[PDB]
Amino acid sequence: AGWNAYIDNLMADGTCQDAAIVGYKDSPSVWAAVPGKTFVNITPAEVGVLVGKDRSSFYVNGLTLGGQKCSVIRDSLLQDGEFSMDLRTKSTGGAPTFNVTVTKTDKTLVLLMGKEGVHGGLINKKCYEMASHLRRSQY
Repeated sequence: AGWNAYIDNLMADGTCQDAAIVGYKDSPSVWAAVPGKTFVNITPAEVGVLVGKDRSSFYVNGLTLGGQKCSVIRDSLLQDGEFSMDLRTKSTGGAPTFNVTVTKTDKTLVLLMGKEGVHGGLINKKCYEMASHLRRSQY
């Protein structure tokens, strides 16, 4: 229970603008997310591509999250030991882009979006440590 406690901890810092806990087994569904941002609008279809079997279109054509186009920098989502994916939002005309980290647990996908100017490595680190925390409650 209490999936918002993980959202709140993730947000307490101020360095992040969006977070969400999405279950991807059988019928994907967002379990917790920041209201009004963009992860709260992820769809089972997108979740399907994330955990998906076809990963070639990644480095080259990207993917989306809550309808927001993204680019893939690293994908160790299914690879063990890491279980995380690092993306960068896709912007045009010099708009600021953001670092996103997706981390996979036993039952969920933990997603995190940083604010302008926050290193990825920091978004990754916090996402990874939150998924590690969850895997312990076997979730």
